[PDB]
Amino acid sequence: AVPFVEDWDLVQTLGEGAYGEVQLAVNRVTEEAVAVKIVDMKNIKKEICINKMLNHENVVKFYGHRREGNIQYLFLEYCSGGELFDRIEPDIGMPEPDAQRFFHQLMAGVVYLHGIGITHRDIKPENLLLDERDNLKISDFGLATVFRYNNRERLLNKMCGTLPYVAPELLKRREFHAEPVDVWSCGIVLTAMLAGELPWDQPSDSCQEYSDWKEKKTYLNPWKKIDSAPLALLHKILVENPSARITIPDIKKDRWYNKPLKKGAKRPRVTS
Ligand SMILES: NCCNC(=O)c1cncc(-c2cnc(Nc3cc(N4CCOCC4)ccn3)s2)c1
Repeated sequence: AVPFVEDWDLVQTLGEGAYGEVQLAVNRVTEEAVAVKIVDMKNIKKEICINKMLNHENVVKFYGHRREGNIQYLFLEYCSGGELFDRIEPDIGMPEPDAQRFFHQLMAGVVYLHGIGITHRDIKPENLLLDERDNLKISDFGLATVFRYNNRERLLNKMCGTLPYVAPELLKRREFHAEPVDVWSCGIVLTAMLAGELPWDQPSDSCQEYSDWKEKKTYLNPWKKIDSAPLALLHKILVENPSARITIPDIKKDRWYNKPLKKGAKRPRVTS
């Protein structure tokens, strides 16, 4: 009923790539911010379909979409804190309490997705967004797929993801379970947060850094920068055999996962 409420000004480029572009949109009337993903169809149907299923505090909300010929406009939750990628200091990482809080939020989002039978397939710091309160939100379902339907699991076979984050089974096996692949990429994200370095270009025996890890050479980088408690968790996540790999219910029982480290948000206080 209120005129101009449907008008959005595209004010800043959030991202640009092969997929198209992401723009920060500001409502003409309310000044509400949304991210608008603009896809040049000249995959998107699957992304919209998957987005319509999502409703979780650690998953970028989907508001709807509009088609204007060969161009689709996806109205998505705007995350003002940007990418988790930019919170990782190169060769350092970030404070262990911050990494633990982000890891708890990432596990919350992943448990949710797996619970509704969705696998993200490209978990990495570039796709993990932060809102105004530094809450982590999983974004970009362009590579996502349904791995469970009608309570029946579908084994995956497509090569999807980003090499440094990809699980070794995706490189060595024709078929693989979806869930351990997302668990592995979360372990690589945790490594990046705690060491500000990726451990290997890819999880192959031909890759020295990977062979060194399997040989337990933790006196080497990035492992030497990581405390024994999170390192013990990484030893359980970064397991080559996906059947032996720790599951999320067990990650929630891990000693480091449950270790008190982080104080709550900076609340206003006065003395006397
Ligand atoms: N993953 C690549 C394609 N993107 C998506 O699919 C995709 C899918 N769903 C949602 C989104 C976004 C939502 N909020 C965002 N905020 C944001 C803030 C930035 N900041 C840096 C510049 O100043 C402003 C804050 C920088 C970059 N992004 S991106 C993107």
